[PDB]
Amino acid sequence: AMARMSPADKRKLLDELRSIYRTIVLEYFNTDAKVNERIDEFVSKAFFADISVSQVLEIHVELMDTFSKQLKLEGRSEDILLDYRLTLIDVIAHLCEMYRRSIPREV
Amino acid sequence: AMARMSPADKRKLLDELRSIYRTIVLEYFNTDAKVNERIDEFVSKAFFADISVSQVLEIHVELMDTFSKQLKLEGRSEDILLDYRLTLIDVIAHLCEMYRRSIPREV
Repeated sequence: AMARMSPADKRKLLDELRSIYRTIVLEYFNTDAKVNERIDEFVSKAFFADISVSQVLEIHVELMDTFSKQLKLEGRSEDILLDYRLTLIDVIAHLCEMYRRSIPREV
Repeated sequence: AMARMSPADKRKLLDELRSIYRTIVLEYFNTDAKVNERIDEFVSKAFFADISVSQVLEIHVELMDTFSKQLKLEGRSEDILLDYRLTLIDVIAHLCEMYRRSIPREV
């Protein structure tokens, strides 16, 4: 009746990436956490949801923004959050690595 | 006689990327500079030289390192160099965007 599809679905798709991504930064420096499986869902959803690199960039900005408010409460040193840039670059670099592997030389 | 091929060639290939990349950060915030043509050579060489994202990351580190010594002499505020992270993420994000376009749905 009120069929509300719209790009919102993709948004929800991003929301998950947000939580999933969050798990990466959370388990990125983990010891035995299966981030790969985590990164896979991210790399897969991004590739699955025909997502653009810019999208992840924003989720990063938003995430980095979120963690910013966190560190403040953690009375730590955004230094950790200041190093997350590597993760962001690593995340996109990861899914991108998958793009390359999906190239069957069209020649 | 002394045929010295070795991966050095790829290194030279990187050296160029270094200068080309350098032009990006130089013309990135340009006004009418044809960075696209510049970014194209980079995105093309990287894709051409079957280069990995990590490689560009290092060239970035090295470059960001180089510019670091520069700013010091420029008596400015590494702030500019501190914003180059966007370029690095943009550079790889650019070539990666090309990877995606090179995907003829294998399905």
